[PDB]
Amino acid sequence: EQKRYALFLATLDSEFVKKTYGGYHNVFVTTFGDEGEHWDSFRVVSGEFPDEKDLEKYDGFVISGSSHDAFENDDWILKLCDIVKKIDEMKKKILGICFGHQIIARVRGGTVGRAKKGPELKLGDITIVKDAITPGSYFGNEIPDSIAIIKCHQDEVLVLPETAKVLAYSKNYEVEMYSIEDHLFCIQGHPEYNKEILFEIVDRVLALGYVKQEFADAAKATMENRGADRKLWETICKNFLKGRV
Ligand SMILES: N[C@@H](CCC(=O)O)C(=O)O
Repeated sequence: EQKRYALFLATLDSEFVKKTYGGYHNVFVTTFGDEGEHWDSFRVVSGEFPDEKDLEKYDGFVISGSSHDAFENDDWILKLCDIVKKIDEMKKKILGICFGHQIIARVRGGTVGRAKKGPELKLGDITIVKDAITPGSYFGNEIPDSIAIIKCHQDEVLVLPETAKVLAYSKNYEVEMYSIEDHLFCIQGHPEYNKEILFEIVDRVLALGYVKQEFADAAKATMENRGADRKLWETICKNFLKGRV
Protein backbone atom coordinates (compact mmCIF):
# COMPACT_ATOMS: atom_id res chain seq x y z
CA GLU A 1 0.00 0.00 0.00
CA GLN A 2 1.17 3.45 -0.97
CA LYS A 3 2.83 5.67 1.70
CA ARG A 4 1.88 9.36 1.61
CA TYR A 5 2.99 12.31 3.72
CA ALA A 6 1.66 15.86 3.89
CA LEU A 7 3.98 18.83 4.52
CA PHE A 8 2.45 22.02 5.88
CA LEU A 9 4.74 24.83 4.75
CA ALA A 10 4.17 27.65 7.17
CA THR A 11 6.97 29.57 5.47
CA LEU A 12 7.50 30.96 2.00
CA ASP A 13 10.63 30.02 0.14
CA SER A 14 13.56 32.34 0.77
CA GLU A 15 15.66 33.44 -2.16
CA PHE A 16 18.58 31.30 -1.05
CA VAL A 17 16.46 28.20 -0.47
CA LYS A 18 14.61 28.63 -3.80
CA LYS A 19 17.83 29.03 -5.74
CA THR A 20 19.92 26.39 -3.95
CA TYR A 21 17.37 23.60 -3.35
CA GLY A 22 14.30 24.58 -5.34
CA GLY A 23 12.28 25.48 -2.25
CA TYR A 24 11.37 24.18 1.18
CA HIS A 25 9.31 21.32 -0.25
CA ASN A 26 12.55 19.83 -1.57
CA VAL A 27 14.47 20.66 1.65
CA PHE A 28 11.92 18.75 3.73
CA VAL A 29 11.63 15.85 1.32
CA THR A 30 15.41 15.57 1.20
CA THR A 31 15.54 15.48 5.02
CA PHE A 32 12.54 13.29 5.85
CA GLY A 33 11.71 11.44 2.63
CA ASP A 34 12.53 7.89 1.49
CA GLU A 35 12.29 6.47 -2.07
CA GLY A 36 8.78 5.50 -3.19
CA GLU A 37 6.79 7.86 -0.92
CA HIS A 38 4.31 10.48 -2.17
CA TRP A 39 4.84 13.92 -0.53
CA ASP A 40 2.19 16.56 -0.94
CA SER A 41 2.94 20.07 0.34
CA PHE A 42 0.47 22.80 1.24
CA ARG A 43 1.59 26.41 1.58
CA VAL A 44 -0.48 26.97 4.70
CA VAL A 45 1.05 30.43 5.21
CA SER A 46 -0.65 31.44 1.89
CA GLY A 47 -3.96 29.90 3.08
CA GLU A 48 -3.51 26.66 1.04
CA PHE A 49 -4.68 23.58 2.93
CA PRO A 50 -5.57 19.95 2.16
CA ASP A 51 -9.29 19.11 1.96
CA GLU A 52 -10.59 17.85 5.31
CA LYS A 53 -11.90 14.67 3.61
CA ASP A 54 -8.43 13.86 2.27
CA LEU A 55 -6.70 13.78 5.69
CA GLU A 56 -7.25 9.98 6.07
CA LYS A 57 -5.06 9.01 3.11
CA TYR A 58 -1.92 10.47 4.73
CA ASP A 59 0.33 8.31 6.91
CA GLY A 60 1.80 11.38 8.61
CA PHE A 61 2.21 15.15 8.58
CA VAL A 62 5.10 17.55 9.04
CA ILE A 63 4.62 21.16 10.10
CA SER A 64 7.53 23.46 9.06
CA GLY A 65 9.07 26.48 10.64
CA SER A 66 7.76 29.97 10.00
CA SER A 67 8.80 33.57 10.47
CA HIS A 68 5.28 34.17 11.93
CA ASP A 69 4.52 33.82 15.61
CA ALA A 70 2.59 30.70 16.65
CA PHE A 71 0.57 32.85 19.12
CA GLU A 72 -0.80 35.20 16.43
CA ASN A 73 -4.40 35.09 15.13
CA ASP A 74 -4.04 35.39 11.35
CA ASP A 75 -6.77 33.46 9.61
CA TRP A 76 -4.35 30.89 8.17
CA ILE A 77 -2.94 30.20 11.69
CA LEU A 78 -6.46 29.68 13.01
CA LYS A 79 -7.25 27.31 10.16
CA LEU A 80 -3.90 25.49 10.74
CA CYS A 81 -4.77 25.03 14.44
CA ASP A 82 -8.23 23.73 13.54
CA ILE A 83 -6.82 21.27 11.03
CA VAL A 84 -4.10 20.13 13.50
CA LYS A 85 -6.84 19.56 16.12
CA LYS A 86 -8.63 17.32 13.58
CA ILE A 87 -5.51 15.35 12.60
CA ASP A 88 -4.60 15.00 16.28
CA GLU A 89 -8.04 13.55 17.11
CA MET A 90 -7.52 11.11 14.16
CA LYS A 91 -4.35 9.96 16.04
CA LYS A 92 -2.34 10.65 12.87
CA LYS A 93 1.39 11.30 13.25
CA ILE A 94 2.48 14.90 13.20
CA LEU A 95 6.11 16.02 13.41
CA GLY A 96 6.32 19.68 14.40
CA ILE A 97 9.51 21.65 13.70
CA CYS A 98 10.01 24.96 15.50
CA PHE A 99 6.85 26.89 14.59
CA GLY A 100 5.14 23.48 14.24
CA HIS A 101 6.40 22.45 17.76
CA GLN A 102 4.80 25.64 18.97
CA ILE A 103 1.51 25.19 17.02
CA ILE A 104 1.00 21.72 18.43
CA ALA A 105 1.60 23.07 21.94
CA ARG A 106 -0.97 25.79 21.27
CA VAL A 107 -3.57 23.32 20.02
CA ARG A 108 -3.04 21.27 23.20
CA GLY A 109 -3.62 24.19 25.51
CA GLY A 110 -0.06 25.35 25.98
CA THR A 111 1.29 28.91 25.82
CA VAL A 112 3.88 30.10 23.31
CA GLY A 113 5.61 33.42 23.36
CA ARG A 114 8.87 35.32 23.34
CA ALA A 115 11.55 33.26 25.03
CA LYS A 116 12.49 34.33 28.53
CA LYS A 117 16.18 33.94 27.71
CA GLY A 118 16.11 35.61 24.31
CA PRO A 119 16.49 34.35 20.73
CA GLU A 120 18.88 31.87 19.27
CA LEU A 121 20.51 31.75 15.91
CA LYS A 122 23.25 29.14 16.10
CA LEU A 123 24.30 25.52 16.27
CA GLY A 124 23.58 24.37 19.79
CA ASP A 125 23.24 21.23 21.86
CA ILE A 126 20.26 19.79 23.66
CA THR A 127 20.31 17.44 26.65
CA ILE A 128 18.29 14.22 26.27
CA VAL A 129 15.99 13.22 29.17
CA LYS A 130 16.97 9.55 28.83
CA ASP A 131 14.42 8.44 31.52
CA ALA A 132 11.78 9.36 28.98
CA ILE A 133 13.05 7.21 26.12
CA THR A 134 12.85 3.46 25.37
CA PRO A 135 16.12 1.81 24.04
CA GLY A 136 15.32 0.54 20.54
CA SER A 137 12.53 3.18 20.00
CA TYR A 138 12.63 6.05 17.66
CA PHE A 139 15.77 7.39 19.42
CA GLY A 140 18.05 4.39 18.61
CA ASN A 141 19.23 1.37 20.61
CA GLU A 142 21.71 3.64 22.42
CA ILE A 143 20.34 7.06 23.24
CA PRO A 144 23.01 9.84 23.27
CA ASP A 145 23.30 12.17 26.17
CA SER A 146 23.28 15.22 23.91
CA ILE A 147 22.37 16.04 20.30
CA ALA A 148 23.63 19.02 18.20
CA ILE A 149 20.88 20.90 16.30
CA ILE A 150 20.57 24.22 14.48
CA LYS A 151 18.54 26.74 16.48
CA CYS A 152 16.72 29.66 14.84
CA HIS A 153 13.86 31.01 16.93
CA GLN A 154 12.75 33.85 19.14
CA ASP A 155 9.78 32.12 20.85
CA GLU A 156 9.41 29.04 22.98
CA VAL A 157 6.82 27.00 24.74
CA LEU A 158 6.37 29.02 27.95
CA VAL A 159 3.72 26.66 29.39
CA LEU A 160 3.82 23.08 28.31
CA PRO A 161 0.58 21.07 27.98
CA GLU A 162 0.02 18.62 30.81
CA THR A 163 -0.21 15.82 28.24
CA ALA A 164 3.36 16.42 26.98
CA LYS A 165 6.49 14.56 27.98
CA VAL A 166 9.73 16.64 27.76
CA LEU A 167 12.33 14.63 25.83
CA ALA A 168 15.10 17.21 25.79
CA TYR A 169 16.05 20.50 27.34
CA SER A 170 18.83 23.03 27.32
CA LYS A 171 20.17 25.43 29.88
CA ASN A 172 18.10 28.31 28.48
CA TYR A 173 15.00 26.51 27.08
CA GLU A 174 13.09 24.01 29.15
CA VAL A 175 11.32 22.42 26.20
CA GLU A 176 13.66 21.53 23.35
CA MET A 177 11.82 18.34 22.30
CA TYR A 178 8.55 16.81 23.54
CA SER A 179 5.96 14.16 22.62
CA ILE A 180 2.24 13.80 23.22
CA GLU A 181 0.87 10.27 23.28
CA ASP A 182 2.28 8.23 20.40
CA HIS A 183 1.39 10.47 17.53
CA LEU A 184 2.77 13.95 18.27
CA PHE A 185 6.51 14.67 18.27
CA CYS A 186 7.95 18.16 18.39
CA ILE A 187 11.46 19.67 18.06
CA GLN A 188 12.34 23.34 18.70
CA GLY A 189 15.39 23.33 16.49
CA HIS A 190 15.54 22.81 12.72
CA PRO A 191 16.87 19.34 11.71
CA GLU A 192 16.22 20.29 8.07
CA TYR A 193 18.56 23.30 8.23
CA ASN A 194 22.28 23.13 7.39
CA LYS A 195 25.17 25.55 7.74
CA GLU A 196 24.48 27.21 4.34
CA ILE A 197 20.87 28.01 5.20
CA LEU A 198 21.80 29.27 8.64
CA PHE A 199 24.67 31.46 7.42
CA GLU A 200 22.47 33.00 4.77
CA ILE A 201 19.81 33.90 7.39
CA VAL A 202 22.49 35.40 9.65
CA ASP A 203 23.88 37.53 6.84
CA ARG A 204 20.43 38.76 5.88
CA VAL A 205 19.23 39.66 9.40
CA LEU A 206 22.56 41.40 10.01
CA ALA A 207 22.11 43.44 6.83
CA LEU A 208 18.60 44.41 7.91
CA GLY A 209 20.00 45.72 11.24
CA TYR A 210 18.16 43.21 13.35
CA VAL A 211 21.32 41.90 15.06
CA LYS A 212 24.80 43.24 15.78
CA GLN A 213 27.82 42.30 13.75
CA GLU A 214 29.29 40.65 16.85
CA PHE A 215 26.18 38.52 17.37
CA ALA A 216 26.24 37.43 13.72
CA ASP A 217 29.93 36.53 14.09
CA ALA A 218 29.23 34.53 17.26
CA ALA A 219 26.38 32.76 15.48
CA LYS A 220 28.57 31.70 12.60
CA ALA A 221 31.46 30.79 14.89
CA THR A 222 29.27 27.97 16.30
CA MET A 223 29.40 26.15 12.89
CA GLU A 224 32.96 26.96 11.79
CA ASN A 225 34.26 23.58 12.97
CA ARG A 226 31.19 21.41 13.69
CA GLY A 227 27.82 20.63 12.19
CA ALA A 228 24.46 19.35 13.55
CA ASP A 229 23.89 15.63 14.11
CA ARG A 230 21.95 15.44 10.83
CA LYS A 231 22.07 11.69 10.28
CA LEU A 232 20.86 11.17 13.81
CA TRP A 233 18.01 13.58 13.32
CA GLU A 234 16.95 11.96 10.09
CA THR A 235 16.83 8.54 11.81
CA ILE A 236 14.87 9.87 14.81
CA CYS A 237 12.33 11.83 12.79
CA LYS A 238 11.79 9.14 10.17
CA ASN A 239 11.46 6.49 12.88
CA PHE A 240 8.73 8.58 14.48
CA LEU A 241 6.96 9.72 11.33
CA LYS A 242 6.89 6.35 9.59
CA GLY A 243 6.40 4.08 12.61
CA ARG A 244 9.77 2.38 11.99
CA VAL A 245 10.78 1.77 15.66
N1 LIG B 1 8.67 32.56 14.66
C1 LIG B 1 8.88 31.41 15.56
C2 LIG B 1 9.15 30.13 14.78
C3 LIG B 1 10.56 30.12 14.21
C4 LIG B 1 10.80 29.05 13.13
O1 LIG B 1 9.90 28.18 12.97
O2 LIG B 1 11.87 29.15 12.44
C5 LIG B 1 10.02 31.75 16.54
O3 LIG B 1 10.77 32.69 16.24
O4 LIG B 1 10.13 31.05 17.54
